[PDB]
Amino acid sequence: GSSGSSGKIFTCEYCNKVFKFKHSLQAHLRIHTNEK
Ligand SMILES: [Zn+2]
Repeated sequence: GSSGSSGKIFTCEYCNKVFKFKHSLQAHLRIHTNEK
């Protein structure tokens, strides 16, 4: 049996790291950007 699953990915515009789901990237952006 397979060790995991892959498909369409989501890429960080700041460090070029890739993720499997949109919310995984959007939460990673909080190290690169801020909000007030
Ligand atoms: Zn990043």
